[PDB]
Parts: sequence; C-alpha cells; structure tokens
Amino acid sequence: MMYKEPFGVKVDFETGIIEGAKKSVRRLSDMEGYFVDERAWKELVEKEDPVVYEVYAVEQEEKEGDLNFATTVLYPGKVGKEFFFTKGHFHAKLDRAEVYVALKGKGGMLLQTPEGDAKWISMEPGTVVYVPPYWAHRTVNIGDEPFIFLAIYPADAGHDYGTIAEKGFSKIVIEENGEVKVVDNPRW
Amino acid sequence: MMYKEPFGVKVDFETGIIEGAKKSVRRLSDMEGYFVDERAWKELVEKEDPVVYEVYAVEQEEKEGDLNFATTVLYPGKVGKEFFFTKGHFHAKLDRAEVYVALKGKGGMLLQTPEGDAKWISMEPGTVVYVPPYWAHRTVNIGDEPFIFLAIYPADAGHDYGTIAEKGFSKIVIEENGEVKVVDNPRW
Ligand SMILES: O=C(CO)[C@@H](O)[C@H](O)[C@H](O)COP(=O)(O)O
Ligand SMILES: O=C(CO)[C@@H](O)[C@H](O)[C@H](O)COP(=O)(O)O
Ligand SMILES: [Zn+2]
Ligand SMILES: [Zn+2]
Repeated sequence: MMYKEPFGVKVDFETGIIEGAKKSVRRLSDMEGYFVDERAWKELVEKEDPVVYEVYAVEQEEKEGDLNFATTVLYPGKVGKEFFFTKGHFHAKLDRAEVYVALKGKGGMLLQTPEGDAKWISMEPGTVVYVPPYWAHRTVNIGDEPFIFLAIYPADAGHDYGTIAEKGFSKIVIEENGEVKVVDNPRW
Repeated sequence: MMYKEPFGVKVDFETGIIEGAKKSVRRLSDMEGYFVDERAWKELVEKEDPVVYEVYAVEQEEKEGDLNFATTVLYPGKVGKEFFFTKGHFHAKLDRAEVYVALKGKGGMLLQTPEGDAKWISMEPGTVVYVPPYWAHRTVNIGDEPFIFLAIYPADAGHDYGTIAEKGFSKIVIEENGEVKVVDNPRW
C-alpha cells in the first residue's frame, strides 16, 4: 500500500515564509486589467512595478479528499484609490470551499457568486474566514503593513482566473476621504 | 442556485475559543480504555475527573469539496507517566487528509496507518502539520499549559474512533526521569 509521509513545517506568523514551499511572486505588471484606474496602474508599473503579493504554497497531487495549504503576504499599497489585492479566482471545481486564517496586518476578503452577488468580510489577526462552495474570493490589504494569512483548500479545487481577469469583482475597495469604502465597481 | 453565506469568526489564540461554535468537552471519564495505566486512570476519574480537552467545531453538512474547521484545547496532564492526548481517529472516508495549525503550547501528533506504523511529529506555535490520507491522528500535550491548535478537514471526512478505542497507537508518549519519550506501546 502507498501511504504518503506526514510532515510538519514551521510558518513564521511574522513573515509568512514557509521554508521549502513553492514560492510565487506577483508584481503589479502581472496584473494588467485588474485595477479600475488604468493610468495609475501603468504609471506605478513604469515607476516601480512593486510586488503586490507573494505566495508560499504546499500542494499535493489533485486528488479528491486531499488538502493543499498556502500563506500569502499581501503588500500594502494602492493603485489610485484602490487598495492592493490578489487577482482573485473561482475554483476549477466550483463547489470546493476554502478556509482562511488571518495572521497579521489588516485586510479583508471580497467574495462573489457566479451571478455577481457580493460579500465583504473584514480580516484581522485571528479571523478565520469560511469561503463556501461556488464563491470567487479575493483578499485586500487595507493597512500600511503586510497582510499575511494562511489558506487551506481542497487539493483538487484548481483555479479559475479568467472570469475575474476580464470582468473583475462587482464591488471594489478604496480609500476615499481618509476612509476605507466598499463601493460598486464603476466598470462591471 | 442556492449559495451558503460566507462568514468570518474570531479565534482566540490564548484560549482557543470560537464563539458560536459547537462546544464539546472530554473528561477522563470519557476515555476509558485509552491510557496504559488503567489504575491511574481509575483513581484520577474517582478523584477529579479532569477535562482532558475541549473542541470548538464549525461544521458543514457532509458533502464532497466542502470544509470544516475546529480548535482543540488540550489540557496539560498525565495518566501515570503518559501525557494527556486526544482520543484519536481515522476518517470514515479513509482517504481524507487534514491540516493542523499549532497556536499555543507544546506538543505533537501521533499518526499511524491502517498497518499500524506510527509517526510522531513535534508541534510548537507556528507548526503546520499535513495529515495525509489514511493516517489516524492523535494530538499529545507534553507541556505545562494548554496545547491549542486549529484543524481544517474535509466536511465529509467523518470520524472512525472504533479501532483506536480498542487497540490504541503502536507508540505512547510518556515522561520518564524528567524526559519526554516516545516509545513502543507495551500493550501493542
Ligand atoms: O485561494 C488560495 C488557494 O490558491 C490562496 O492561497 C490564493 O491563491 C493566494 O492568496 C493568491 O491569490 P490568487 O492570485 O490565487 O487569487
Ligand atoms: O481531527 C480533527 C477532526 O475533528 C480534530 O478537530 C479532532 O476532532 C479534535 O482534536 C478532537 O480529537 P478526537 O477526539 O476527534 O480524536
Ligand atoms: Zn481558492
Ligand atoms: Zn481528523
């Protein structure tokens, strides 16, 4: 019988690094067509192209019942008024749920159905978020320090980026008049 | 179609409490036939019947792709020389994996396959443990404060307590001459 070996790994809740994980870097230039203010995007890319977020992922083969986990370090920033966020995605197998545990910083999650019905959940250290089957999810950094969290997801969930890539979320998170606001996407 | 509502909840990393969750308590009286020293067990039940652990569970219906999560507060203690532990279980759907995130205290996990081969993984705050498909899993508190962790598991995993209830784990975790030891279970 083939059994896989249990393992433990240290996650630094201060940095989000998992040593030995598959590390992914997303710079702002990897995020064309994601932010409402297209000229601000282009300008911040030309002037800096900052890292928006980094992922440390521990992934299994795509098998039903098995589980992947990953930390994300989402860096502080705005493109125009719109706070830095993850690209966001549905799962390829839509009915797969997810669990997030917020570890550090201040942020939130934007979630939406295949119909564009939308929800915002605040996240501070210790907030666990239940992402139900069929909800697209995007995390947002609303602070001045990195927003770091752990996600645990079905190993066979997969990723569906395309739909969010072209249409976006139906709601957006901005800093307007010194205040964090979740408002309608004026482009959806 | 019908979509369940996303929610966040605060987990308290000092106490392991999740408000609104399904609370479960195990006292030593709930653990007959688990510990090597049955007379110690009997005396301690008759004297104090202490809490061994508390569970705070957020559970979905048993459906493929969906996820549950729960914290456990494993109290410090010994039955004779043997550190306080959880009952331990395989999943009813045997191939369902599990992810644990250690939050407070000091301990570890005993894992074993249906064959009976056992692994011990140390857990400190920040340790994430991957429990693979087919591994029974028990957590052990080897410290002097609650050992506190969050478990994320497939909603359809279920629990299979029976085999572990009857025969235990092939390894025990004991304190002997001021030293934590993982040794073969004499009753195996
Ligand atoms: O949803 C899970 C599983 O993949 C997360 O670990 C995100 O993948 C990560 O926060 C980066 O964001 P995306 O670019 O994947 O939206
Ligand atoms: O493995 C997961 C799934 O439920 C944990 O939440 C344990 O259920 C908990 O630590 C109590 O341990 P048991 O009494 O179920 O072995
Ligand atoms: Zn996901
Ligand atoms: Zn389990």
